[PDB]
Amino acid sequence: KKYSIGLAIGTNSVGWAVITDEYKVPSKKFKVLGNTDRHSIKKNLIGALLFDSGETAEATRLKRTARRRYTRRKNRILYLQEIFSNEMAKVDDSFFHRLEESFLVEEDKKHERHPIFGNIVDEVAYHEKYPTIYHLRKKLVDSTDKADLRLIYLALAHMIKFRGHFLIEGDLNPDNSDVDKLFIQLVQTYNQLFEENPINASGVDAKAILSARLSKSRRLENLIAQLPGEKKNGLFGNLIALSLGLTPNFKSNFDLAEDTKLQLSKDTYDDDLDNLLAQIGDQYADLFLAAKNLSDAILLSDILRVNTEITKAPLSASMIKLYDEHHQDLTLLKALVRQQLPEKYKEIFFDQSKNGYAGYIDGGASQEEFYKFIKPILEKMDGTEELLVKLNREDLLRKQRTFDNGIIPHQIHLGELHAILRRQEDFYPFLKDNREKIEKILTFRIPYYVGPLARGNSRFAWMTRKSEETITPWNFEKVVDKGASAQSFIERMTNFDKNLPNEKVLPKHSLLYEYFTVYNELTKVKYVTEGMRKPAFLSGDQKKAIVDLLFKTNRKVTVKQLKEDYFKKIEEFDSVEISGVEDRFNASLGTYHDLLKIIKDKDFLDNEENEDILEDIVLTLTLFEDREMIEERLKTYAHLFDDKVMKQLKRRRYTGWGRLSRKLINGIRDKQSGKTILDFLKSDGFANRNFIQLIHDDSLTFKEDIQKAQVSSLHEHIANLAGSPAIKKGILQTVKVVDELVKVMGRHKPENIVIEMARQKNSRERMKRIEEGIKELGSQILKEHPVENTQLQNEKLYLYYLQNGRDMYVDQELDINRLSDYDVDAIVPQSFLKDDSIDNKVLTRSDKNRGKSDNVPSEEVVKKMKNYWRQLLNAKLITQRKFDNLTKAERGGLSELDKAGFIKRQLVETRQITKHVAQILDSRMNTKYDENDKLIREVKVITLKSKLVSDFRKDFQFYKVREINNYHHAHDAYLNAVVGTALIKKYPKLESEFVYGGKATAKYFFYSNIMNFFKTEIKRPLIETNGETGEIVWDKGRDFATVRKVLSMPQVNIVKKTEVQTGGFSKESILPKRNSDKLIARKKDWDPKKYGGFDSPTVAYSVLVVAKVEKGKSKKLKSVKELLGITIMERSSFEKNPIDFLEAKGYKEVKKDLIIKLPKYSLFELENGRKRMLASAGVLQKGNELALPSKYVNFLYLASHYEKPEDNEQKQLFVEQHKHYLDEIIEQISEFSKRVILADANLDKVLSAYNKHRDKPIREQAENIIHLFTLTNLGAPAAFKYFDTTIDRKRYTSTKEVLDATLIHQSITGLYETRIDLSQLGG
RNA sequence: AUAACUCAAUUUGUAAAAAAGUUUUAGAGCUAGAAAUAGCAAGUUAAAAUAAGGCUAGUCCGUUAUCAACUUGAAAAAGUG
DNA sequence: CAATACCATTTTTTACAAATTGAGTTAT
DNA sequence: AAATGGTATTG
Repeated sequence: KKYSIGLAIGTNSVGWAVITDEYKVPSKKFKVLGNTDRHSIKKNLIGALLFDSGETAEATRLKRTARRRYTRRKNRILYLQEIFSNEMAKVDDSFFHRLEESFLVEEDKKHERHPIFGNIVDEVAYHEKYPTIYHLRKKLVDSTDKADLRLIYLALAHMIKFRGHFLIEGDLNPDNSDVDKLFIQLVQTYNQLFEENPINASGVDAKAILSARLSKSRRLENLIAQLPGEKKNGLFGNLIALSLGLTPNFKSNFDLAEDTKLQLSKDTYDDDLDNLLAQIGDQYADLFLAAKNLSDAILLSDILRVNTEITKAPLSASMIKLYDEHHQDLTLLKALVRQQLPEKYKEIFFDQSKNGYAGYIDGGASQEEFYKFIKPILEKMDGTEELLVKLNREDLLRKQRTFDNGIIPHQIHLGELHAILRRQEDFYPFLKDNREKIEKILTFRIPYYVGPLARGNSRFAWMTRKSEETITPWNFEKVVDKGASAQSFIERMTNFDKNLPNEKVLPKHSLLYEYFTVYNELTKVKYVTEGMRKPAFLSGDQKKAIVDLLFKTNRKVTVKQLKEDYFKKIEEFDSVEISGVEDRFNASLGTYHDLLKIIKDKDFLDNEENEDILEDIVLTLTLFEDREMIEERLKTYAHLFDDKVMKQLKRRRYTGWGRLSRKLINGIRDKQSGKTILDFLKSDGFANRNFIQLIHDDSLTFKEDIQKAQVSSLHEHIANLAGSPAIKKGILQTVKVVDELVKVMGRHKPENIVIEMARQKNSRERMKRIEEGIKELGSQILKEHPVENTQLQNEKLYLYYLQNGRDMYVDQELDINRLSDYDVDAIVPQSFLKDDSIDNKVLTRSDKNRGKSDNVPSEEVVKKMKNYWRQLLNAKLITQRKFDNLTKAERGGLSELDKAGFIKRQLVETRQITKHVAQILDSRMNTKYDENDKLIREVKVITLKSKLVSDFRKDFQFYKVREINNYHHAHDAYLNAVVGTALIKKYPKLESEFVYGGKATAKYFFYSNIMNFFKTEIKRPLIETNGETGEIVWDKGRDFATVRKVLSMPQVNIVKKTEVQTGGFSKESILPKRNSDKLIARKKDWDPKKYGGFDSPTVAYSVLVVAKVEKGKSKKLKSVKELLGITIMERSSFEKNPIDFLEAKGYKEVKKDLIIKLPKYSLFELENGRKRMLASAGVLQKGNELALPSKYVNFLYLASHYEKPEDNEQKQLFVEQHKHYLDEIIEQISEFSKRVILADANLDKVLSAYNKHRDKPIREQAENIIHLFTLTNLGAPAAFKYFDTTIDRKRYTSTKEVLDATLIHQSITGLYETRIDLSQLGG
């Protein structure tokens, strides 16, 4: 009867195995359904499910969000055309019709092909008069002359259409009138205070140097160069840093506590300056007044590059300069190339294919790809003197529309938009009467806290309407309830009190929430002086004066402060030792301080009779981020407060939510005492009970009242876990294999389920962290050893850069060409912890400079190096986590208790996800209750870490070569079943730690050697028993034997999950027109032979048609049987009317009741047990698994790594003994590949390659056999090298063979099969 | 194994915005030549599209999750060896 | 037909909630 | 960011 289940949960596989008492995996006979002459079959009960990874929702979200951007922009232009409609009709009554149809070829147009003026003469004139839209924008803001309404419309729409960013708050004037003189206010203002060291400002080029071709950061160097006697990381260089945008550590300058860096563009600034002027005197905020005064003019000096005075359109103006420069520079290049390099000319100005000018303009070639091409050419030429300097500044042959217009803020565009409207309203009454409407089209933007402006049909939407009626930029305030919405943007995402679940958690920053937080910490602090028997609790009256005096005076109260400023100065205990708070209090009344600073009244804060209000001010400050919406919900408390203080309060924003409600903390009462949880926290006699205590104390009513308030699908339940969708698929799927396994085993539940789980992109992150770290350190190491951002994947190199080219342990400089000669020491060593992240890795010359292997780095090191570790800590070149580990010896080091914990954790799974799995399964298997009404545990769910079985394999030579076939997942699921059951059969003490439901040295010893009852020598006999019960746990002579024979089994149930494909319709590339029945219409009317489209759709699923097709002039019907791929785009109509779809496709008399859905991976058996999986309507995949014998597996293992004590003779010799296992392994690929692969050319190439490399080492030949298994791997064909010969993939490019094959429909285990012969369907 | 707090790092989900890219058209190409073709002149800008589309008609929705077969269900999901 | 080869939309900002891992304090 | 099905070209 009795059996167990093993599972191995991955992202692309669940391995499963069924085992019985003797660790044997049984075999059974299962029915075989459908129409073959096979009615049944034998199956070993070991297998795996394979699947393509499930995916994150992000891609889908990003496309959705852009979709909405598109439909909104379209409506901006529509809002504008509607305003223009009635007056544009009088000037030219088809203008908007022939913008709408500009894209159509001349023969699909209703109107004249010339869009603006609807005739050629006037259109040619327009373009030579205004080469760029920028020429026209400028003209229309500067000229006073009445303008063509069409030329007005075009300037407004292009400002409204490409309208720049919403990242600066509020209004904006261009003042670059005095970058010369705004700077020269700063130097007399600083030269008034620092009269000792007066900066020699002759104002030599303040205008130029800040605001030059090259960067901001660089240009500071170039000003402090033309000022003599001045550190650039010094007070005048610090002010100028800020004036640009860079942040300086500013600490040095004034002798202060912490690194103090501002950016004058952050909103954080207003307040942050005053944090510093509180130190140095409000008598030097005129050094940060003359700072903004130049910071204004310089903000925009990278875009705008025209002295504004001479234009109100400095953006369009600059653009015109880029053009004019582009014209003058090009005409020069065209002279030079023709006097100096005539041969090349053609290539550079005609041949698009190459990245010359033609390639830049009419080819597909980047501003960058261009520059690269012609740097070679420009300098093999004595004329490019001033023209090559332009290339390096990136100022050469610039377009106006480019990657770097990212920076233009919407206010700039609004500047010119507003200007034009001021001009032409003087002549167009409707522009006067709609100036504000039109501007609101450019300006309005739905708030992130409002989301889609839906009406009952967006599962994304939360917005409320004060009124049903259409929302427009102009009626949004009056129709959207912005507060209701601003609130539910948050409330729909925030927790309910897990204890009182109809209650919403308080703001993290609520005054009440912070009170609860200290009293909980403070209630379990205890103290001692001499003359006291025991240490006592703090009392009620004691906690109050500590709260009243220290907590409401300092943000942080340090333990020093509690000792000195309390026990000495009130309690008169000159020496007091205290337990429960270790350096400073975790808890703090941060909100009491932030408020009393701004509100300025302790008598109001401390007054209990106005609590509800203060709780509604912090709720208003936490919910909302829109300083305006705050003000509106804060205005009702304007009687109670000073006007100067709403100024402060409105800005006092807060962020974060608690885990507990007001009702719990301070509403709900103990029946007896009538006292709230916070009441007990404030005073609880001599018991001083915690939060967690009061909640579990049967003498109190909290325990049962929480029991009262507590309340009550699978598919749903799994998708609500916190893990990667990729793991959440493996999760669901395993539950489904376990449900099927329980059925094959006759509804009988298992004795046990043993689960276990596994553990350019990160090349930009690293270089971005490397730059910012050194840029912060001010190190010249990237000047001295420049690096792309793709070699920093070499962990030795990356660590070298993350350590500023220094040894992490000794304070030597690290030679960057001797990383070969150097070591990567784990901080917490490998012995204790399996972390391979950079958080535990450290590059040193030798690893022995940490000191002793058997602990954290020496105290020696920790005190010598610490200073430099914090340099890297501030730099973000290490984490607080890394830094804490590195230093641990100074806080005692790795305690024998820590060490045990680290070897226990090598064996017991912590991961919260794997626990949920174990729980899901436990709660799913164990559903019955006994007479007394307690849950009967039929099934035991045992959680193992991978390391156990990985060891076990390495320890009794059950080696896995992952690349041989998909069997290893099933193998691990078996080994997890046996090692699982065997471990709790020997040690029922360990069900505590694996089943769901001097002290350190011993524990440590036990765990280190736990798995020894499998070994014979460390002494121990063949037969192993439980001491107490005397069960059998391992017939060591006979039981490994059964493991061998299970792993040697060739018939393992592999199943690839068949999957209807979903996602994007096709490749996204909008291809040019060609005559080709592959191009796909981007819109109904856009015939792609004229307009281009898409070429490369995804088949959602293939379908088997048996029908007839017309043939010849005659239309004489002929019978067809083939696959038609149904495209993702086609699918919904195919499904709507299966016939009318296929009939419209060509097919006739389509036999409706023979159509078969064949999603991707649908499996087919041909001849010789050769099988193929569908990849598409036209492409097959390798369907067979190659079942290499055990003996060859292990030989390939040991061979591949000869880099492996006295056992390395016996293991290393086996290899040289069985050199002829190679020929025998090659022959076994050949028999296989000849029978099922059918790649005649590729087998010939591997055969030759092999025979050609036979005089090479046994190691080098095993590394490369291990490559050949790609030839034979289940799945899509793929390339691989045998040594230096590549064998490109032999693909399956027709599905015709499967139409007469056997379709095999598999259950999820693959044990239940329906088999269809397609030879019996085709008429 | 669990709770609250503190700090750091991570991952998941949502909303609002921006800049390019690509596509067709418009920006009279000239001269010599029967033509092939040659010489030359030009180039930087715009419009419109950006999943086909869909009804629920919103400034909404349209790429995630879920899916052997048979029987039963709109479905979810149950039954079946 | 087979062998062969080339191709795949990209970047950027702001606002927010949750869970999880792991170094601490207090506990059931 | 591969990997692998769409696509075209060619032998």
